[PDB]
This record gives sequence, C-alpha cells and structure tokens, in this order.
Amino acid sequence: FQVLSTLSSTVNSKVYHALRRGEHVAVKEISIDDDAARRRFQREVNIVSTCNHPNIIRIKGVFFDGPFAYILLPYYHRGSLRALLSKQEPMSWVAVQDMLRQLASGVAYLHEHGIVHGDLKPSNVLIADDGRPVISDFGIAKDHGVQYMAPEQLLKSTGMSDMWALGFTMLEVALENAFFHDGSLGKPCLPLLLPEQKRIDVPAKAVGGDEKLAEAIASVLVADPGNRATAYDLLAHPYFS
Repeated sequence: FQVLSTLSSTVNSKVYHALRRGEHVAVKEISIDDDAARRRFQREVNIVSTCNHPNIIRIKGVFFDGPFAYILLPYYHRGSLRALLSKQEPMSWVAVQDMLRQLASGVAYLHEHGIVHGDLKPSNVLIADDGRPVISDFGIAKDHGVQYMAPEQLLKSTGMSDMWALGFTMLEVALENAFFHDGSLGKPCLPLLLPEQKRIDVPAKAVGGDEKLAEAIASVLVADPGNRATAYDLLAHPYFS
C-alpha cells in the first residue's frame, strides 16, 4: 500500500491514510514484539472482529511484518457526523431519524455482545459512502474515528454511560439541525446537568417540534443510571418504532 498521510500518532501506534490498490484505507501500525503488547493487540482486535453489523466499523485485514502488525480499516471520505454538523446545512428529518435509528441499533448490538464503547460522540460516528452511520474508535479502532460524561462518571464506563453519551449525540444532532432549519431558534448550547437535577429537560421546540424525538432523547438523559433507558428500550420508543 502507498501511504498518503499520517492521520494520528501516539506512542506505540500510528494510523496512516493509504491507497491499497486504487482504494483508500486507514492502516494502524503497532509493534507486538513483547508478549504483553501481543496479548493487548489480540484483545483489541477481537473486540472489533467480534462484531458483524453494518453500523459498526469492520476490519478489512491484519498482516504482519517482523514485529509489526498492520490493521486495515475503511477510510470514509464523507467523514464523521461532527464534520456533517460543521457544514451547517439542513438535513432531512426523515434521514436524521433513519441515521439515529441505525446508530442506536449499533449501540444495542455492542451491548448485546458485552461491549461497552466508552466514548460515543459525533466525531466517532463515521459516514459511509452510502450515508449510513458507522461506529468507530473502540478496541483496535481506537484513534480511527464535557456534557457527554455521564453524571456517575464524575464520582468507569458502562452500558448506561454509553446511553448517556448516545443521548447527547442525538441531542447535538437535533439541536443543530433544528437551528439549520430555523435560524430564529438561536445558536444552540448543549445543556449541563446541575447538582440535584433529575434529568435533562428537552423541549420539543428546541429539536424542531418533534415531541417523540424530544422524549426519546430525554429517556436516556436521566441522572440515575438505573432509571436510564437501555439501548433496547430506546429502540422501542415511538420515535424509532
């Protein structure tokens, strides 16, 4: 493969933008000479390769050269949901519903396979060529793809804290799109949970008038994780069902 650029660099990790035979790919390079590193690599690859879902990032291949491992991942020219929001162009509310349902379906799949993502946000939701959302930035795909921290994390990561992050992802998409459709709503600010607050209030007016969308978001922005909707609960909500 032919390397175009370095998309990210840490210690003991690089991610490259490459052209492997006419096709664009992301390539993560790591050293696995050490047994501890090799076992960590196996766990992180298996977290991702466990998944077989259209809305979860897929590994294209892994190959070895001496002590180095190369993990081939898709390169998505359309970028992330963050990049889409930064364009500030109105999006169809029907397409938004379909995108958010697929995203919630991906999260449900992760949780059903015992995987906590830990860092769901617009930057980590990639947009495939056909427009579908693709969850990345977990397991070995870490580095391929704040109000977002669940209250209980301010005092580890669980399925519940994922649902809080998904709620704020949904909320940022909805607040921004509503503004893009109706500039008289004003530039939106993401709310913060104040001490001794039960839940984030989501007025239908702020998310474009869709009461079902507001209620779906509100069901996961509950301060008490035991009272928060699960991913399966959220998919059963009228907005999605």
